[PDB]
Amino acid sequence: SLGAKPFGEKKFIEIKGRRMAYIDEGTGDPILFQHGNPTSSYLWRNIMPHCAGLGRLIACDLIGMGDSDKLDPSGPERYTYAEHRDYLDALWEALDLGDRVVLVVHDWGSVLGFDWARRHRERVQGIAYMEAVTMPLEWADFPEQDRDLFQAFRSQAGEELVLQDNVFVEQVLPGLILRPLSEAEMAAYREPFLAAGEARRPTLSWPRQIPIAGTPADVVAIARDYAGWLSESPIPKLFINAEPGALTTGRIRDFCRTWPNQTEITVAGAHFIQEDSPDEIGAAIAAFVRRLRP
Ligand SMILES: [Ca+2]
Ligand SMILES: [Cl-]
Ligand SMILES: [Cl-]
Repeated sequence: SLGAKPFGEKKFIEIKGRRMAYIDEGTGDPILFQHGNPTSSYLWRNIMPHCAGLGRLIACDLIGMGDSDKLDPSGPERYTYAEHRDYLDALWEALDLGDRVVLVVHDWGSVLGFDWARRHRERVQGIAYMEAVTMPLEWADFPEQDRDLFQAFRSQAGEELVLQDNVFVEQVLPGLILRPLSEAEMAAYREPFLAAGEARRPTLSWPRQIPIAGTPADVVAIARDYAGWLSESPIPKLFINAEPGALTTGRIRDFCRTWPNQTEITVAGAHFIQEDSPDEIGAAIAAFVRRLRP
């Protein structure tokens, strides 16, 4: 069902001298849910219950997000993809995930997750993905309505929009969900970002890291790498397509639809489709996992 209640209890672990928060419920092989910008583990709260008893249900808060510590000192050079990956790699190592992991990814969680999967292919039992960066992007991949704003994030105007005015949390997020969010839902999304300034840095550093039109070169290469790999990997995949969708449409959906050993369903949603179709998404992931774990 829907609802504003978080799933399970937030746990904390020290990683590289910082505290990171995560959900870890149940026993067995992990089903690892990874949020992106500007969300947290909370994004998965109505989806994870569908996987009850099918494995160890894990959802991590990226550094500087959710209940994870902020980086100190924060600035325009902090919260790059490389920095997030260092923290997330270390967190996933510390969680003792074993060698039959199911990944469930979205947004930046998909860049992180696809990259991790490429680097740890022997430990990956299945990949479920939605509204994901399937390959390096181009401006024409962005819906016409969102293109200008993301361009503005990647300019000097970004600090005012995001650090001062919290545009990613307050405008982009609700603007890419079809149903109206409740007071409690927006309160949960707002919470890590209540204060103006550096507290909000992760939500600006992220759009500045998106691999678009060849920049930044490091993230482009990482996505080119996992794009080639995923297009050839026989690892079972679940592609949750969205209507109207937002990111994973047109060219980049044409591309991910070439990936082998892949099941597809379509659900209602724009970008943050977890808020529109959590039961359809959860049911599909649960069925995928059941087939992977007979
Ligand atoms: Ca909306
Ligand atoms: Cl095992
Ligand atoms: Cl972003």
